[PDB]
Amino acid sequence: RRPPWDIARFRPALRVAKLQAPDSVQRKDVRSFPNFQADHFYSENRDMVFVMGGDSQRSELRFLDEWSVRTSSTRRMVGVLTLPTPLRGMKHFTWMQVAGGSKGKKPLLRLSWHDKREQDLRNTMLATVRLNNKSGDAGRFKKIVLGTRPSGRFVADVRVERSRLTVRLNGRKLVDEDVGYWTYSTNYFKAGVAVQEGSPDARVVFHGLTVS
Ligand SMILES: O=C(O)[C@H]1O[C@@H](O[C@H]2[C@H](O)[C@H](O)[C@H](O[C@H]3[C@H](O)[C@H](O)[C@H](O[C@H]4[C@H](O)[C@H](O)[C@H](O[C@H]5[C@H](O)[C@H](O)[C@H](O)O[C@@H]5C(=O)O)O[C@@H]4C(=O)O)O[C@@H]3C(=O)O)O[C@@H]2C(=O)O)[C@@H](O)[C@@H](O)[C@@H]1O
Repeated sequence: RRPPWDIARFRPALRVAKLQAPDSVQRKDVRSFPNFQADHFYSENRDMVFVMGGDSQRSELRFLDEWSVRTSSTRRMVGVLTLPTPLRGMKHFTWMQVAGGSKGKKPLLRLSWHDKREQDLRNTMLATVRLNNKSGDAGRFKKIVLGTRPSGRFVADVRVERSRLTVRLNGRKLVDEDVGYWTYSTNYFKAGVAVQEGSPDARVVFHGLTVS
């Protein structure tokens, strides 16, 4: 295992993100990558690997650029990645998002993996598009099934511009939504592993990741 920063094709994305993980694992969000590796963030097989367990706990890049949905310049994140079979006890983790930041509060989008959902689906991937930024019973969502977890790599490609949000998975446009009601100006991408519910370690393996 070696520092991810050793793999040059990860450097452009590393230069415009910081790595968030729990307070127990890191004093400060990581901003300097050369030489850095830990159990939660390392490179094996030339890939950049995030590993975290515990509900709410994350090992996730937080991209520093912040924008509104109305933006004329595309914001886009594309990842080539593998979700290895999760361990029994791992229920729900998020491997890409559009975070709503300080004004939005809640994520506009989460791309997540789930042991079980009903919409009876097992081992299934979800895009959740928030219809408002509200908590608990008051929140409204569009939940878009993304299908079964690929057993090997796949490509996820998230875009927003001019109030349109899309997500392509291996080229197929599975999410295509007007997000103009989401007026907040503090959105930004993240990628990695953020565990919603699960005690065992989840691991998310990136073969490439670029933002633009
Ligand atoms: O299945 C279900 O149970 C339901 O899921 C519902 O989606 C929920 C999720 O399950 C998660 O609870 C999700 O949690 C969000 C949380 O609501 C915030 O939006 C949070 O935002 C954190 C940011 O990502 C970022 O880390 C930010 O960093 C600050 C921080 O102060 C930090 O210390 C650092 O130093 O500096 C930064 C910064 O850089 O700005 O903190 C934000 C924070 O509030 O802590 O992100 C989590 C997350 O994991 O994404 O919320 C969603 C949701 O939509 O509410 C929903 O799908 C529902 O249908 C299901 O039934």
